[PDB]
Amino acid sequence: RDFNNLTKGLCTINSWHIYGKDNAVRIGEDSDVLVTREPYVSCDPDECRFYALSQGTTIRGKHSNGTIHDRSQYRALISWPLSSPPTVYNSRVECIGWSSTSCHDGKTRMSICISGPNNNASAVIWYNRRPVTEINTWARNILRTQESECVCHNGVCPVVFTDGSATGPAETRIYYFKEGKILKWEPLAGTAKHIEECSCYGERAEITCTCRDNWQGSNRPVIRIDPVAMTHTSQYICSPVLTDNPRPNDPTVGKCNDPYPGNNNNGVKGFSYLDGVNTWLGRTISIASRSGYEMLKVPNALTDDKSKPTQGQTIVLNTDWSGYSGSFMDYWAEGECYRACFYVELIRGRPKEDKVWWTSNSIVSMCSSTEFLGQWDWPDGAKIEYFL
Amino acid sequence: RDFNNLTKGLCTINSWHIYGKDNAVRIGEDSDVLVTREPYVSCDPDECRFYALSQGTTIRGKHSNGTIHDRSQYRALISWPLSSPPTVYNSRVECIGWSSTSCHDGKTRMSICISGPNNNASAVIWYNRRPVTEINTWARNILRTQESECVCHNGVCPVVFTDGSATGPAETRIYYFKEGKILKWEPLAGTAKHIEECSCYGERAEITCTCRDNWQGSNRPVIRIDPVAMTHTSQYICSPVLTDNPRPNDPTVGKCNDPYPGNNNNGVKGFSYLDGVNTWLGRTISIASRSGYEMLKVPNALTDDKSKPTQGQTIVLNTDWSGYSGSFMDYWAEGECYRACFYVELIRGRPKEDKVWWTSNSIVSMCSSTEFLGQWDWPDGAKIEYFL
Amino acid sequence: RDFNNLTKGLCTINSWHIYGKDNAVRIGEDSDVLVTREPYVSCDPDECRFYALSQGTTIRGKHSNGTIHDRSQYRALISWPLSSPPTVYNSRVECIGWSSTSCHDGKTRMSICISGPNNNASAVIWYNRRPVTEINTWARNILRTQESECVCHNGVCPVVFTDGSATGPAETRIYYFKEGKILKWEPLAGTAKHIEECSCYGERAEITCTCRDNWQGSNRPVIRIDPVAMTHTSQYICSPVLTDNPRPNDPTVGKCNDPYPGNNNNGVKGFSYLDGVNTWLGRTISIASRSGYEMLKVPNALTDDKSKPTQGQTIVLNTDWSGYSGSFMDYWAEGECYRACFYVELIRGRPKEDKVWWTSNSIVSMCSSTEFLGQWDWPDGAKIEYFL
Amino acid sequence: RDFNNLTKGLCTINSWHIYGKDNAVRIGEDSDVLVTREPYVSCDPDECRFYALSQGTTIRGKHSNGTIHDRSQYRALISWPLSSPPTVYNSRVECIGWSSTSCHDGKTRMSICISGPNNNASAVIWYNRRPVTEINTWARNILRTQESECVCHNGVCPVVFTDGSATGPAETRIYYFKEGKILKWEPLAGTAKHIEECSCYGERAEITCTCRDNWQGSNRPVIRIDPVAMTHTSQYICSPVLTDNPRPNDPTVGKCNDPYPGNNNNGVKGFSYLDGVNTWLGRTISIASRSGYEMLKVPNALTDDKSKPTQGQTIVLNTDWSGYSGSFMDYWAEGECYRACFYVELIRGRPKEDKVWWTSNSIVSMCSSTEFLGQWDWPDGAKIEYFL
Ligand SMILES: *[C@@H]1O[C@H](CO)[C@@H](O[C@@H]2O[C@H](CO)[C@@H](O[C@@H]3O[C@H](CO[C@H]4O[C@H](CO[C@H]5O[C@H](CO)[C@@H](O)[C@H](O)[C@@H]5O)[C@@H](O)[C@H](O[C@H]5O[C@H](CO)[C@@H](O)[C@H](O)[C@@H]5O)[C@@H]4O)[C@@H](O)[C@H](O[C@H]4O[C@H](CO)[C@@H](O)[C@H](O)[C@@H]4O[C@H]4O[C@H](CO)[C@@H](O)[C@H](O)[C@@H]4O[C@H]4O[C@H](CO)[C@@H](O)[C@H](O)[C@@H]4O)[C@@H]3O)[C@H](O)[C@H]2NC(C)=O)[C@H](O)[C@H]1NC(C)=O
Ligand SMILES: *[C@@H]1O[C@H](CO)[C@@H](O[C@@H]2O[C@H](CO)[C@@H](O[C@@H]3O[C@H](CO[C@H]4O[C@H](CO[C@H]5O[C@H](CO)[C@@H](O)[C@H](O)[C@@H]5O)[C@@H](O)[C@H](O[C@H]5O[C@H](CO)[C@@H](O)[C@H](O)[C@@H]5O)[C@@H]4O)[C@@H](O)[C@H](O[C@H]4O[C@H](CO)[C@@H](O)[C@H](O)[C@@H]4O[C@H]4O[C@H](CO)[C@@H](O)[C@H](O)[C@@H]4O[C@H]4O[C@H](CO)[C@@H](O)[C@H](O)[C@@H]4O)[C@@H]3O)[C@H](O)[C@H]2NC(C)=O)[C@H](O)[C@H]1NC(C)=O
Ligand SMILES: *[C@@H]1O[C@H](CO)[C@@H](O[C@@H]2O[C@H](CO)[C@@H](O[C@@H]3O[C@H](CO[C@H]4O[C@H](CO[C@H]5O[C@H](CO)[C@@H](O)[C@H](O)[C@@H]5O)[C@@H](O)[C@H](O[C@H]5O[C@H](CO)[C@@H](O)[C@H](O)[C@@H]5O)[C@@H]4O)[C@@H](O)[C@H](O[C@H]4O[C@H](CO)[C@@H](O)[C@H](O)[C@@H]4O[C@H]4O[C@H](CO)[C@@H](O)[C@H](O)[C@@H]4O[C@H]4O[C@H](CO)[C@@H](O)[C@H](O)[C@@H]4O)[C@@H]3O)[C@H](O)[C@H]2NC(C)=O)[C@H](O)[C@H]1NC(C)=O
Ligand SMILES: *[C@@H]1O[C@H](CO)[C@@H](O[C@@H]2O[C@H](CO)[C@@H](O[C@@H]3O[C@H](CO[C@H]4O[C@H](CO[C@H]5O[C@H](CO)[C@@H](O)[C@H](O)[C@@H]5O)[C@@H](O)[C@H](O[C@H]5O[C@H](CO)[C@@H](O)[C@H](O)[C@@H]5O)[C@@H]4O)[C@@H](O)[C@H](O[C@H]4O[C@H](CO)[C@@H](O)[C@H](O)[C@@H]4O[C@H]4O[C@H](CO)[C@@H](O)[C@H](O)[C@@H]4O[C@H]4O[C@H](CO)[C@@H](O)[C@H](O)[C@@H]4O)[C@@H]3O)[C@H](O)[C@H]2NC(C)=O)[C@H](O)[C@H]1NC(C)=O
Ligand SMILES: CC(=O)N[C@H]1[C@H]([C@H](O)[C@H](O)CO)O[C@@](O)(C(=O)O)C[C@@H]1O
Ligand SMILES: CC(=O)N[C@H]1[C@H]([C@H](O)[C@H](O)CO)O[C@@](O)(C(=O)O)C[C@@H]1O
Ligand SMILES: CC(=O)N[C@H]1[C@H]([C@H](O)[C@H](O)CO)O[C@@](O)(C(=O)O)C[C@@H]1O
Ligand SMILES: [Ca+2]
Ligand SMILES: [Ca+2]
Ligand SMILES: [Ca+2]
Ligand SMILES: [Ca+2]
Ligand SMILES: [Ca+2]
Repeated sequence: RDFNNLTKGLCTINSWHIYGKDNAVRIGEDSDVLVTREPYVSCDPDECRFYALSQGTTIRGKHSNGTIHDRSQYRALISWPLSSPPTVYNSRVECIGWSSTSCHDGKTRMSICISGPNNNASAVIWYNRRPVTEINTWARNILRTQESECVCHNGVCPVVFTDGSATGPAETRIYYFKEGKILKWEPLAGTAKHIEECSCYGERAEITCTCRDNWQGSNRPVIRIDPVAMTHTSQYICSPVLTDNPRPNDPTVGKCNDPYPGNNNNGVKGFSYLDGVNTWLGRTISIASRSGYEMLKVPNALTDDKSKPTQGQTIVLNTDWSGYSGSFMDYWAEGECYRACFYVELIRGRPKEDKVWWTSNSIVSMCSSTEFLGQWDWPDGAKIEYFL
Repeated sequence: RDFNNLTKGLCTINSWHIYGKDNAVRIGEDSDVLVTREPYVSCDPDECRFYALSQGTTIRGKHSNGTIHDRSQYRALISWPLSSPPTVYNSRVECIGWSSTSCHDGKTRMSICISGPNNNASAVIWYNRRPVTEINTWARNILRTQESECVCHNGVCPVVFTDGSATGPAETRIYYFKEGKILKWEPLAGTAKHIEECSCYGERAEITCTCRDNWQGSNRPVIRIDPVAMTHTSQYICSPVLTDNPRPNDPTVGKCNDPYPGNNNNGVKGFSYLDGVNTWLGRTISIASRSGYEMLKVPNALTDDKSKPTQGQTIVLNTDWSGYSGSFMDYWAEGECYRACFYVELIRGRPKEDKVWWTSNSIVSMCSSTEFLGQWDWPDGAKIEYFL
Repeated sequence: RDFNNLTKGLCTINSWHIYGKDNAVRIGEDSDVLVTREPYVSCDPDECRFYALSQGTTIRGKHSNGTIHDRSQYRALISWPLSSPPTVYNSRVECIGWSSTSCHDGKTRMSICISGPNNNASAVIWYNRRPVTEINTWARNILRTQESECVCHNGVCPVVFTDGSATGPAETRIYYFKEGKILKWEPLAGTAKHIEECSCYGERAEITCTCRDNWQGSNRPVIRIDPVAMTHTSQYICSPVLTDNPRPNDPTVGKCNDPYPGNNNNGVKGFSYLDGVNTWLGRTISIASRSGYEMLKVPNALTDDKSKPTQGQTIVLNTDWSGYSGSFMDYWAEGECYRACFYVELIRGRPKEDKVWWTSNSIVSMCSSTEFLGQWDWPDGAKIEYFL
Repeated sequence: RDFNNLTKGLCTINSWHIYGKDNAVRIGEDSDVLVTREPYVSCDPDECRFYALSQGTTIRGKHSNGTIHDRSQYRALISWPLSSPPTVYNSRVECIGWSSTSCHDGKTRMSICISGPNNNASAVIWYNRRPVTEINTWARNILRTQESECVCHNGVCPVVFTDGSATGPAETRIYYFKEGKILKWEPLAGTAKHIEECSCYGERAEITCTCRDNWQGSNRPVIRIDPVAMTHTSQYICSPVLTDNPRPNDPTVGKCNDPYPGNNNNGVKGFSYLDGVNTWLGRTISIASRSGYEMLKVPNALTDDKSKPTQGQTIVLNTDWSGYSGSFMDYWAEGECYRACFYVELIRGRPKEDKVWWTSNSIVSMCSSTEFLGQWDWPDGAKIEYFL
């Protein structure tokens, strides 16, 4: 109808309730489920769906061997009905590639997929299911994007890309698209030293992205975008409650404008909702691997370098595998505020479970509740032994 | 369009004709059919569909092992086209959880799923396929609901929940929802001593629920709800024709305001249509197990403590497995009256058939006819031996 | 929109072109295809679909054993997209039963399914996907119907049923339905001595049905219905070109008002288009079994007891299995005339191919062309050996 | 709505970006994927889909044995969602046959399928999913058509057919259809000596077809059609950059009005976009077999007999199998010009990979970009060894 505008503030987050879960690996043990990774969730005005990068093979298929690799010509961004598994028969291909983002602007959806060799990748921006714009690699080193939904405001949908090193300074750009066409792009500015896989959400005409400093930071970089002025700023979450992985143990004081050191050249896509006292951080429980997942209420995490948790909720036990996590909200729901939501990628197989030759995942997602709900843990649920 | 109002009375029930049957277990022996239990049927203004709690695995899948358990993180309320089996590819997830109800109010559908550990479960109320309200456990002992459709009148959709003991007094509540929001809730009142899994239907602005007294009663408790005043009453079906299972043999006089004793701490979800002389009761044939199924015309069963059958119809032979049964009607059909319908869950596998490691079911359903139709029996139809 | 009226005459039939073919048995050798029999084709104003009586099991499934039997509680009328195979995932259940008919009246579709034991069957008439009317068996001996589409005119959709003996006089009735309700019914009248499985079509406000005299006739009985007056007549196709199976060899003179003798208590559903010189008859090539299939132009077959063929077209070689055949037309196509169409059921498995334990079929269908098209033969195409 | 008119010119082709890829063979190793060949892509005003000639069997199915053959009664034109594989459950049958074309005129789609024995084939023209016209073979020698989309302008959709010899002069005809009816047909005229499998596109009220001279030419014949005057001309691409396969090595001077000799009685469906300096040619890399695939910018190829490449893009490495290739464009996209697109059929199995008994393919397709994008190669990706 009309372009959606971020007119509401976030609802108060007092706990998280179960939103969706596809049990993909369990089901796929005996049904035609596509091998995936890098999933996320995104809503249209009339439906919310699961998204992920298929590996172009089923889990039981012989071609599942080798799916630990991230980039091949057989990957594609696919979407499917909320909480269903990504099957060969119900998956809809949005575009071809090994890195992506997607978001609905209120009128129609924009999907972006990047493909190519490491030194010659290119992004193609789709709008209303048609290719509209193409952007060639600018640093010739794995042009890559969010791996979770972008956000729009009055037709303008900003997207964060990075091209260049994963272990040193790189060239990050914020592109402002409208109807799949480039209105403008800026180089990253601010104090964030390295940006990758931004998880974003919007509220009151502002877009907040919590990203991954793969190079040096165990605290997460944050990019705040003004989609009207088409400008942005960057910093890190000040809080000592560190949320990347692997990471050192939490200190008593964090860092607001530099990566918190201790772990180099590695990380995991993650997210947060930064909203004063209504601030919640997601992170793996393990400081060593993508194991477990929890949400922590850390009032003023973004700006308070001594902020510590005041409440929490375990999502996945540290005795279960987790993975990527990102933000999304249903901007078309009823009510006076936007309900914060997130998903956690539950990776199965390689490298942690090497008895199988494949790597895939399933999805679990939650949304906030103003109630103080009882908690449960939500593991993938599949038995590797069954696949042997 | 507009909210549906229960303006009609029930059609005269002279017999039951076949409405739907999915042959899920038969078909699933060699196709991707999800393991389920606790099924039901519910209509939208333009379509009637099958519903059930998936176990998040196919029947032939290795994860079918252990599906005798009722509550896990892999269950979800799913719906699928009338008389099709619940397959991985045609099942639509309504919400995540291990106990549910769902009903269309004329404008859109409300679905409710409860999930959690036994001592910390929570219900999330979905409306128009979005989460709207959440209710935390109040007795910290398996918050649970109907396992069959709720009923609406002018936007108000009452739902019966129970939290606490399955073998002693518990805390039952009647919630009155409108557009997924709570208008009001009451504690159970009346003479029903224990309430579980209410089967409901509506006629002439009144909602009647036939439930399960798991603690002491072999006769069934009944809750009558006024969805306008948002009040209710409770009692038991007076009739000596006992309809829970297991149960003692039928006496000559029943009980109107106390559980009829003889069997404790067990039962099965069931239903009835209480409409004066146009009264029909469903029950398993066996007094020992979920075996067989029959419909009995017992004029004035609700209020006559000596009422006995005047007509009947066998649905499932006592040489075949049955299970849960509940009520539903198509409130959007043509005509001057509501046609009473019901489904019977035909459980296969554990515990009665232990040669297989799984537990699932198929569905059979009937609706009333004003004709006096010839009868047939409707078994699940699968051969366990084939799954060995 | 408005009820369709049979306002056009048939197009001139100069040959038959290929319309649809699903290759169900071939495909089903390695995919989830339902075992069926008694298929047909029927059109809605916006789509034409395949129909058949499922056996409630896939062909490769272990439950395919025994599917040679005609009536069980696991059968159902299902429809699916034109030329697709009837799979577990794309088949839509119209109703439950082991005998059926279905037709669209221009506004919505009426489907009828009969189920029950042999001595207590009942038909339930569905309209707009809801059960509306039920008819109990009147002769307590396998109440049965067309097994192909019915035809409507101004809302009135006549349907031919038979109850009683398959090897002696039976009770055939013509029911005139409108919106699923019975307007009127008549007993069969005229000279047809036994009626079963009528294949019907309509043109210029008249409905013509070519049926099966199972008891004595090798020539086919014909019922002509006036859907406005709601009256009918019956006779046999006069022509010596005999079209039932098994049958004696063709004589030089046929019979107009009595069954042509030679073969008792057996037959096969078949059809014809009786339109003066524009008359075509379908029949199996073999006089012994459901083998081969051909179309023969026999000018004035209905009324000329010496009529012989003037043109022909082989549909299935006598070295391939055939089966049932029936009529349908797309009453919603463009143009000034109705294009005659028909389907042939290609039965595979039992009894003719006993190396497999199942019985199923695939479908081939053609429609007329005013051109004189070259011919091809259209076999099922599956190799039984593959299923062993 | 209204018939589409070719009002735009082509966009400037500076490179090719990835548009769709289904990875059919990879996926089909362990899922119900239909065996196909002769694929293409075609757009409706609201969706773009993949098309191909199914072989009426899955790849893993036993009936895949023998699918190297081109014409059988089990083939059919099917379409399915962009970039999905052609599965038993998501494929839509357009018509029955072993040679086809299809195109949307802006209001609805016309599909054409030819079937029959070699000496008695016939084409049936479908419009709005109904059969409308039939054309009998005129030379009694494999009546055949494009194997890629036709193009329409103001309701008129020209289609090129050929009947007669594949190794000598044949009878090619250009039929001008409107709403599935024949407005007119012409015999081929011009200097093209043999025409087969035309790949066409339209721009500025002109339709250009690049075909296959199977008899003598290694350069490609070209047919330019005026869909308003309903007339055409034919010649060959003048350029020495030869694009059929097998072929001799490129000379320094080509031929404008005669086949370029060196290879007889063989070829492959191919295409080009002839637009002055904005001219691009597709061809296999190998001059011996359907191996590899590349796009070459050859300014004025059509009219310059000495034209050589000025730019290029590899699509498939010469170490990978290719196959047919053809043109299509989304005539309903936004913007001021038509974006040239094409697909390449990646054939797997027989005859080149004889360890398996089947022959199938997958699809890759690209569209032009005004950017100068980095390139990647796009192989089928399946491991034959897995199918053994
Ligand atoms: C049914 O469901 C409900 C709902 O879920 C269940 O209740 C939930 O229970 C969970 C688990 O207990 C709670 O989660 C934890 O929350 C605490 C925060 O709450 C405590 O602290 C608050 C703040 O206190 C300080 O400030 C306040 C405010 O000014 C001040 O008042 C106070 O005096 C003090 O100065 C308190 O307000 C709060 O009190 C309230 O609630 C109590 C119950 O929760 C109640 O008893 C009180 O009466 C009062 O009403 C409470 O005391 C989080 O701190 C905690 O997170 C830490 O712990 C988990 C392990 O449990 C760990 O994984 C987290 O990462 C985190 O700890 C790590 O990080 C810290 C920060 O750097 C670090 O300091 C720690 O050492 C630790 O670090 C190590 O681990 C990490 C991760 O591996 C690693 O990276 C580091 O390097 C290092 O190795 C939990 O989130 C929920 O809040 C609670 N929800 C609700 C609504 O109640 C209920 O239990 C269920 N019922 C049943 C029967 O099961
Ligand atoms: C073709 O299809 C048609 C349609 O389906 C088939 O016909 C149907 O046939 C079935 C089976 O026969 C019928 O079902 C039974 O119905 C009877 C009720 O009908 C009888 O009783 C009526 C009431 O009589 C008393 O009151 C009346 C009224 O004031 C008074 O007139 C009379 O004198 C007497 O005082 C009679 O009206 C009725 O008569 C009419 O119909 C006759 C045919 O049905 C006809 O002959 C007559 O001329 C007249 O027209 C008739 O006599 C039910 O009582 C019965 O249910 C009991 O039996 C089944 C086993 O069959 C059992 O499973 C049930 O649970 C129940 O019995 C248990 O519960 C009782 C109550 O507590 C208890 O007393 C019993 O001891 C027994 O208890 C034990 O078992 C249970 C369960 O395991 C356990 O929990 C207990 O602890 C204990 O162990 C059937 O429902 C249909 O009504 C009938 N339908 C129609 C339309 O006719 C036809 O047969 C088919 N054709 C063919 C060829 O197959
Ligand atoms: C490319 O495609 C085209 C299009 O399909 C192919 O051409 C088609 O070819 C087929 C096969 O040949 C034709 O089918 C047969 O048609 C004949 C009818 O046509 C003949 O007879 C006409 C009528 O003649 C009498 O009346 C006329 C009219 O007044 C009068 O003129 C004439 O003198 C005579 O008095 C002739 O008009 C007609 O002539 C025209 O066409 C000729 C070509 O067809 C051409 O040469 C002529 O110049 C002229 O232009 C022609 O002579 C059917 O009779 C025949 O059906 C019988 O035969 C098949 C076996 O072939 C059998 O299965 C049928 O059941 C039937 O025979 C049984 O039933 C009879 C009736 O009771 C009985 O008498 C027979 O003994 C036999 O009975 C036995 O078998 C049955 C079944 O098993 C059993 O039940 C009995 O008990 C008993 O055992 C075919 O249908 C098409 O018409 C023709 N189509 C067209 C448009 O041309 C072309 O061949 C293909 N090209 C290639 C290269 O392959
Ligand atoms: C990241 O991505 C980018 C984007 O894809 C990658 O860059 C691309 O790189 C590829 C591969 O190198 C390029 O493809 C080739 O393009 C050349 C054409 O370009 C050259 O020639 C131009 C024309 O020159 C003449 O005319 C001009 C104009 O008047 C005049 O200026 C000039 O002096 C001369 O007189 C030059 O303009 C052009 O220069 C520009 O670009 C250069 C880089 O490309 C740059 O260095 C310059 O500074 C300048 O900016 C350039 O020199 C094609 O000719 C070539 O195709 C031939 O070669 C391939 C094998 O590579 C072969 O398969 C083709 O079939 C073809 O060769 C066959 O056919 C010929 C014609 O008959 C024949 O002559 C050959 O002998 C050969 O024939 C044999 O093989 C065939 C097939 O098997 C067989 O049938 C025959 O019988 C026989 O056996 C390629 O298409 C892209 O253009 C380029 N794209 C862009 C935008 O730059 C980049 O590399 C990637 N980065 C990384 C790090 O990997
Ligand atoms: C485009 C791409 O290759 N993305 C990959 C990124 C990058 O390697 C890192 O961000 C370093 O830049 O991380 C992953 O490997 C990971 O950690 O699981 C997965 C993902 O596929
Ligand atoms: C929420 C829940 O666990 N419900 C379960 C109930 C309760 O156990 C009983 O009502 C006692 O409260 O009964 C079942 O076990 C049963 O009898 O088959 C199935 C169902 O899943
Ligand atoms: C309702 C029913 O049983 N119909 C069956 C009929 C009847 O047996 C005959 O018409 C005799 O009445 O014929 C079949 O067996 C047959 O010949 O293949 C199939 C069909 O299922
Ligand atoms: Ca399978
Ligand atoms: Ca890091
Ligand atoms: Ca009880
Ligand atoms: Ca007969
Ligand atoms: Ca050639």
